[PDB]
Amino acid sequence: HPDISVDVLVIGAGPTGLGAAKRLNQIDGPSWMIVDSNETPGGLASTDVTPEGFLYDVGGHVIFSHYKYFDDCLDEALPKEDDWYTHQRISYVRCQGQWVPAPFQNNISMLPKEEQVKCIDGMIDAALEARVANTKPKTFDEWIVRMMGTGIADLFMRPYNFKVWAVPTTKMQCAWLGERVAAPNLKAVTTNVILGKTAGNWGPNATFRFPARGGTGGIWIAVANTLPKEKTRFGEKGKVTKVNANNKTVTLQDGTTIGYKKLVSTMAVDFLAEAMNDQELVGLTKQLFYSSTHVIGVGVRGSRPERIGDKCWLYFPEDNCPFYRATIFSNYSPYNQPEASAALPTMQLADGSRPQSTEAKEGPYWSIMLEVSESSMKPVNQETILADCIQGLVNTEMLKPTDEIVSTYHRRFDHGYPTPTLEREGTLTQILPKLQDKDIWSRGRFGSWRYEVGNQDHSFMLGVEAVDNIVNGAVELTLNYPDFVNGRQNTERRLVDGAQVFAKS
Amino acid sequence: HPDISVDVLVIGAGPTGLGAAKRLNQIDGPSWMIVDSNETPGGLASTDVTPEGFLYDVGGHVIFSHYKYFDDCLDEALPKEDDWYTHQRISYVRCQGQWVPAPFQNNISMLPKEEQVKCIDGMIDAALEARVANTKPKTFDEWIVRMMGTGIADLFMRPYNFKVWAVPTTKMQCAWLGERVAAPNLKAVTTNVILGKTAGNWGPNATFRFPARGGTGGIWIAVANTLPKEKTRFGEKGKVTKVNANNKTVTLQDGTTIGYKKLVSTMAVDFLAEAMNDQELVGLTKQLFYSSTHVIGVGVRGSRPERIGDKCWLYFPEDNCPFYRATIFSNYSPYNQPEASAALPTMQLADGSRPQSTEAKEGPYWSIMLEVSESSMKPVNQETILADCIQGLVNTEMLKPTDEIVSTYHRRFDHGYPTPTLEREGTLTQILPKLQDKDIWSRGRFGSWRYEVGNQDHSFMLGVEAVDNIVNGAVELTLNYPDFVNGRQNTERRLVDGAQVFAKS
Amino acid sequence: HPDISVDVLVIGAGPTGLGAAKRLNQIDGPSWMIVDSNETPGGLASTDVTPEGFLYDVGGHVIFSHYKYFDDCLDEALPKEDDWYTHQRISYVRCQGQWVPAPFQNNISMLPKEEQVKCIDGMIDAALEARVANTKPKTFDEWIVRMMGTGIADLFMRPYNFKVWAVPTTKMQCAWLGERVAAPNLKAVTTNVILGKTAGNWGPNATFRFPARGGTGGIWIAVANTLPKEKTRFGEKGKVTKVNANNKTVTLQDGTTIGYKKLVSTMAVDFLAEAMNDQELVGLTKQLFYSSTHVIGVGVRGSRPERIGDKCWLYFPEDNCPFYRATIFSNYSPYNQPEASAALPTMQLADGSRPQSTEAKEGPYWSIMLEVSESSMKPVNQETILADCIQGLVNTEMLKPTDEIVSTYHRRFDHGYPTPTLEREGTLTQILPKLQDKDIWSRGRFGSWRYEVGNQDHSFMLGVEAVDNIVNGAVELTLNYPDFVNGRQNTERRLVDGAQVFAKS
Amino acid sequence: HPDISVDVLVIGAGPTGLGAAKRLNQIDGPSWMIVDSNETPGGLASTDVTPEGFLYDVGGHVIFSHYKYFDDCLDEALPKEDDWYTHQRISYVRCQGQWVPAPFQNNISMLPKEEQVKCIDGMIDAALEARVANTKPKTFDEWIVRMMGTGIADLFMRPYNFKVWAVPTTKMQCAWLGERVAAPNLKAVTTNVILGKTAGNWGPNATFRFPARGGTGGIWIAVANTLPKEKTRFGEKGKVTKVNANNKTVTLQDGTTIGYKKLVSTMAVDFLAEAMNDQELVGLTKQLFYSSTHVIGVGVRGSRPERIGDKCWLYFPEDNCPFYRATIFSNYSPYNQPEASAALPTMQLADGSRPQSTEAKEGPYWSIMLEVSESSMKPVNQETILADCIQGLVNTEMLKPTDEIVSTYHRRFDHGYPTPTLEREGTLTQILPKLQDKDIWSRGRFGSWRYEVGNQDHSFMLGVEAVDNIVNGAVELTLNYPDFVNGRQNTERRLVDGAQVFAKS
Repeated sequence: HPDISVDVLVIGAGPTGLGAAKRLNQIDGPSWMIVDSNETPGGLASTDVTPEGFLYDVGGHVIFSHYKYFDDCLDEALPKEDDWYTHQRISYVRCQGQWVPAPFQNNISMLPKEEQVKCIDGMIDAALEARVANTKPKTFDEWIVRMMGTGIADLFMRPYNFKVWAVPTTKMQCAWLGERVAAPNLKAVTTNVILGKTAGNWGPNATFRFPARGGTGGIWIAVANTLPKEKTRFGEKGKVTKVNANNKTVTLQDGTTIGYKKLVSTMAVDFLAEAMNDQELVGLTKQLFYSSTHVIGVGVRGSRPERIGDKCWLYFPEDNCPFYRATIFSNYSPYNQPEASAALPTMQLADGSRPQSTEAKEGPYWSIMLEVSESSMKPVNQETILADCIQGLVNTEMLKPTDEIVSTYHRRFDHGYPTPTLEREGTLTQILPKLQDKDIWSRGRFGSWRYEVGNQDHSFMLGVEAVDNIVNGAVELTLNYPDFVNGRQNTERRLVDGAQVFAKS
Repeated sequence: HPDISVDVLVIGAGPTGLGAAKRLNQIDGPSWMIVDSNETPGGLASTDVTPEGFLYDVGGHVIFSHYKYFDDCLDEALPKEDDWYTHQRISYVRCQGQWVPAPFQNNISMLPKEEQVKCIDGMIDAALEARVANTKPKTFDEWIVRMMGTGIADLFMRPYNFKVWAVPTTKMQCAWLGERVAAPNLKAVTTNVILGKTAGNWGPNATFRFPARGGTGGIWIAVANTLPKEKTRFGEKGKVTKVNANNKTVTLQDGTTIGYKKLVSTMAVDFLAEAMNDQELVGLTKQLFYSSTHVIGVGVRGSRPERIGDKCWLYFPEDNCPFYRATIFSNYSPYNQPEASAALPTMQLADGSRPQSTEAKEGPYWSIMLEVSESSMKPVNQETILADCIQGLVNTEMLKPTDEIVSTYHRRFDHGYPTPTLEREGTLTQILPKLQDKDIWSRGRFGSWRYEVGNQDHSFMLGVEAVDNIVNGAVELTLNYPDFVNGRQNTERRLVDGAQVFAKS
Repeated sequence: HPDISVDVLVIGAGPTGLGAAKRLNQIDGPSWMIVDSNETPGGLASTDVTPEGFLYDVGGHVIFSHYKYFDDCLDEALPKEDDWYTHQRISYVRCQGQWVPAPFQNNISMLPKEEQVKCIDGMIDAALEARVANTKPKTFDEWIVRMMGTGIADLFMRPYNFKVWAVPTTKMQCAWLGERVAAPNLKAVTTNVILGKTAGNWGPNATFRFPARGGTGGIWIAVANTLPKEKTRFGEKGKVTKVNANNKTVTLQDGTTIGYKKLVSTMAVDFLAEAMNDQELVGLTKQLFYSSTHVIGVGVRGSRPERIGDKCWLYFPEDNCPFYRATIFSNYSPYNQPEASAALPTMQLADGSRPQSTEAKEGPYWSIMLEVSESSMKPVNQETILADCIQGLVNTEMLKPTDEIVSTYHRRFDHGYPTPTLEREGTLTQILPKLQDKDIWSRGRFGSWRYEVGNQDHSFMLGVEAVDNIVNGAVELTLNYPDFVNGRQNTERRLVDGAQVFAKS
Repeated sequence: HPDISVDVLVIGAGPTGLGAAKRLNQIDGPSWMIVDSNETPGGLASTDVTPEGFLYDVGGHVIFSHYKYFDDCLDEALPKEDDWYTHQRISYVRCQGQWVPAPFQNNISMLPKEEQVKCIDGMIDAALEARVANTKPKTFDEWIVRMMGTGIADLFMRPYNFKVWAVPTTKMQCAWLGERVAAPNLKAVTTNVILGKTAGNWGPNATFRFPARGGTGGIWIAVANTLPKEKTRFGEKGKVTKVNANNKTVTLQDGTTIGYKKLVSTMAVDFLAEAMNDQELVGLTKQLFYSSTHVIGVGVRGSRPERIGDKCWLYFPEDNCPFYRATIFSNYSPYNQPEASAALPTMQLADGSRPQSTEAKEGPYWSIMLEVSESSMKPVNQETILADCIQGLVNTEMLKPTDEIVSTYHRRFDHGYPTPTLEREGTLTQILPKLQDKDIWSRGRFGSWRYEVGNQDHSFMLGVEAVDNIVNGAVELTLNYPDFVNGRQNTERRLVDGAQVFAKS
């Protein structure tokens, strides 16, 4: 008999786990418990801070919510107006010395006229081809060229996506992009070229909110805090080392054993196969493919430069910098960096030179957060990547050579992106149902490995819906039909459902 | 204060309401009650019997289930193996002296060769058009022609559907037919013609089950019996006469008032609007179109004739009979008609003449169930429709002139089919959200008026899902996404969910 | 017995008749003779002159030759280098205040951007339709819209062609435009728009040559002069009044009768039918359609204005002027108008004012030649057309209100354009075979009525090939296969053939 | 000074050369002369006879005339109605034990039904592809598959054309086949399959006429006989051994020298180059490809078998016989073989064995003419080809094993077919202009090497038109525009033209 017995055990306290925990707590029927090897919940949606006081998320994290349930839990966790800052979704592509507003193809009027000719000719070919197309594209690359034409594909989406996924576009599937037909909007693109028009895809109704304090990690600390503490085990005491699927028993690192009836596992599924000592499953999970994420943070002295402005996140297809995305993290919250009165010496200049004195000077400060991908097809020299990033900041005119850097941050995250390879679905259909038949719900960004439902809201809801399937026989819609949940407003499920209203009478 | 108060009131004890009640009963959370004006549950899924002992459903009723929950409840209600009979899904189209196996287009090799040429030529046009098509069809009629070509369309789907819907095919929408591309399988059709194939689309795979006793109606009597009797109110005592939406009160025939927090109404939504005395809603519901259904039943003396055989249901596009569909109802169960030793006189011969004797003679007996549609665009003379049907049976060679008729049956059902008109959705998206804002879930064949989710299993699950929305925040998939639920096996929701397992432990 | 007898008689000494005569003269086999009612040869390729010394062709006459034979005869007739002036084929379309270089669609960057957007959208539509086209266009109008798209059609080719043909574009055939597929060059059009580029379809190798003296009329006087004078009969003495097909006898106005074995008739085929007193042919030829041509000339004082420059001919789609084409005839040769020392009084200003002084002043002078069409669907007020043309010159900014007009010219030509109506070929293929059966070769712009082989070189060769068919059994390729002769340089037939070389030896 | 001087010299007295002779003789202008190394005119359109009295053409020779001029000369040469026999153009394809009427694809209803399905499926693919096609086929093979689909292509046109051309379909061009669109008549082909119908492409108005005596060779002997004898030189005395193009001198084998002004050469152009000792032209003409033709004749005892009947010529796609075509030559004329009264011994039985009796016996007799091709890509065993042919006749059921063979014939013609390779035109446009520059008109089947104008009538007119170009400046239409002359009735040029009529007056 194990030390502890619950109906439903949840492994992991990132968004997916916390989602399961929240729904279990709401339903208040089956017994449950949640464990995590980290003392601080949040997983990949956590936040670090440098010794100089600059915060960094695990890369650019912008919330877009497809679900009212997710909203409910965030509102409950951070109920005050001044718990949040609201920003428009402002983004650009760096290309040929220019900041080109998203969406890229609608804004190529910024490029030289000869580039415009190349871009439109390419898209004309794609339009005429789309007119007689009667097959869906098989790879990501085919999708891109059918959607954009050669010229435009080559300027942005092809080289950008290699820098992101650390595999060639030709190696990825394309179903994960949705059911929209791969064909260009020739008229829209040429109309903006003729008119000499730029138009970004944001405005007063395209916004996001970001926590006032603690970065993205502040959300999940606050959400976890609404759970009954005696049902959590966070830290070394909550680290899973063994999963005996046949016994329905989990062993923690300190020797604690937990018997369960149903298992919701949100750790990476390759890690779960190892913890299960299941050589068949280990074999299968090793066929999955993922990339690692290097997060680089740069803290900079000065009031925000005009060239930077209200920019939120930025894309970099070109090979004059190693990162694929930059985030002006200091724009998200004034508390992502020190106040202007805080004194800090200059660590280095952007040109790499190490400055005159050790004099601590005042602010204000601003902050850049960068992401570089790594995989077996794309190695990264960890010793030089910080310096290479900083030079990239100078090449892209984000920093002047003389800009003063007062803090740096670098951290490698092993599992960063679950890759939509051609082989992904074939491998998953061999893994997830096998786990299912042992009463294991493996779910999450790496729990079920599907990037298209891999955001904080998706993840949270994969946990919520797993519980709902376990308890109420609900359909796991986010897991099995990403196009369905991404194409609608999911308003039906709330943090207070009729069941709780009726019961409280 | 009302005579009775419940959390959830269900109006109607046809399949939809019984679905709602079964789910309420399983959850055993909020209090509830179900009412019906009829002492016998079942609605349009009920069964009548003639004084001579011939059973008739409300037209041809064949169950194809898309849901495990539905199967669960049927198994619970009729658990013995000999509660059911299994049959292959055998259907034909009557065309030009021929019984043509479904699907019609795959079996036109039974038609004269000159007409096969016309058909194939037409379908060749349709295939060539579909290759360059860049729009969806807008009407039922365009869908038919794109799928079949002109010639095949003119032989079956066009004239048949007018005889069913009692509106032209040009006046209906086609979204209700699902998302498959409107395009011909030219190779399948020509292959069968060239090979002279007459192959029906049924086998050991394609089966249905039918109750051993009581007709389709026996299913719903059995399901209803699993409900706690004291929470039911069936008969004149259960007739709703008034719905006060603003006070959330219902008033019955005898004067009983019932307060509710949430209402699930499965009566026809135009009757609901009148019962609400809501003038705006009355106006909107009068804009919905529907056809009435006449059910004619004929009991015949004799062992099953060879020409009839294992036939189950039959379509009639042609002009020599008033019915659109016939069912060999005596094939569905040997208890649908009297035993061989039962003695009955002959009422008439099929050509209308008087029998040589009025004495009672023994059987065996077989039985025919027919359907005739009625609408404002298509009157039906009640006084002659029985005789016209019987003449139809001679014209179609289902009966010889000499066949002895020992029982007849006719009944008119006012609300028969909810019509998928072009206007339907425009009207419905104004009705249902208004009822929704008053905590009224109007659901069912005429509760929500959508034929594509209008079968017994669909209806039952509309009730089930309305309750799941009310109590557990579930998405109403069957109501809002017909294509979704019809295109998959719906296995997650069971009559025993985790919720009940965990509680009983 | 008649007054004269020849093997081959040619009626008419325009380009077609002179072609017949040159070939007969070269062959020097059968006896022949040519007649015309005008003392001066040349027909519609003749030239008039005002009392003030301004020459005018019958509207814009620019030579492009498809034949080395035609070249030989022109070179023979005007053998000196200073008999000719060479120019680039410079043309523009007047549209919304602008002179738009031909071809129009390649130069719409000069229009407002909003209008460019509509043009390009229309041509995108046309390109996509062209990609799946499987039928030929049936009308001139369909051909135009399939080539340009709606927007560009409406700006130029639709309204311009009504002003030319004096019939709607929907009433004309399009086979006459040749075998090229009706499809747009979308890339060419969008490329020039994107580059803000203008580009005419002329250059150092896209030229024409014009006669130094006497205008186009000089060519045919010179050609005629190479014939044996006693085989010609020009003037009132050469006017044909009657043609007796059955006796093969022509009667002239002074009563002279001519016997022939074969007849080459280049008069308008509807005049020929009347001359034949053939009521059937009269009926048939009356079914043909043609428009009349008003030629208006304006002599202007002053050196060539900068705004005019090297412009040769000009198209006018718009409703602010009555002419469809303008020619800067003073650019074709310095001898088309008086020398600068010549003194002329000013007749009126361009705005209609009297001049300040009626004294004769010197030049230099320049000169504009205009064309206005007339038909039963488009009447022309003969009394006001000159003043209307001059007002039109101000509206289009060719003349300033102050410009001094010193000479005017107006002549109406009954048969100007033979119209490629839908009915043309149906009619012609009854007329020409009946004439052929009578040994009558009816050939020429109105002799055989096909505009696509209606230029000077075509006409000339129609007469040559008619002779060659009569004598040597040659195919009449220009007559029957316009696309053939227009699509190649016809080099085989020369003014000196092998027959004449071997003969002299 | 040479031994003889003429204006025009004609080398060769096959149909091309004789065409040039006949036209020069008609024109009666320049002096001329025609030479041939054979005493008997006709070239590849001549006829051999066996010692047993069986005639054989050089393979199947059936005349279809595109030209009135050709008809005139044939009529002149053989003016009596008993000089000719008329037959319907009856042909079949031998396929899977059956004689299938031409055209093959309209008659596949004769094949097994499963095979018909495969044929129709293939042609459906081809129809759907043709509907969106916007490129022209580049190879013979590509053309075939687009016209017929894969199934039908593999049954006949692909294997047949390899047996004919002795090169793969993938290595030949397809322009030579005309301008018709490469697309299937799906409706026609499926209609005949559905109706179970066969239909040949012959009847009362689809006939050919054949000479009563002397085989096809009798035409050209007779046509030659109408020429002035003194202007001809046929035999060893007329064999050309040297051409000196710079001297315009030809030397014959007996050392006679002829000077010319213009040369019409109808010998194979690769032989012409050698005779010119022009190393450059030799190099180029060696780039042309051609196949050799083996003619085999078999004379058979007995009246014409029922299985043979009215069959004229036959196609053999399959591997069980080496020949690609067979002609029932005894059907073309009763005088193509001995009369019944003629006594001949049996040489062998069709199974290859010795006859029972060696005694001469009577007829009647019939006769089969076979064609086998050969090239560097398809070698033929010359030593066994007769026996292999006769076994092929047994394999195809044209001959019974017991049939008695009374005469055999075999002859190899080195230059049999000028092959339409992909390279043909690139080479010819290097050859023909270079010869033209030297006043050499190289014309005819191997004179100018274009199979699409390589029949007797084409050849004859290539000679006629070359002369017409030389003397009257005519366009060489047959040479340069095969589609033009083949797509019309060429009626303008007659054996008596206007020139001769007017001269006789």
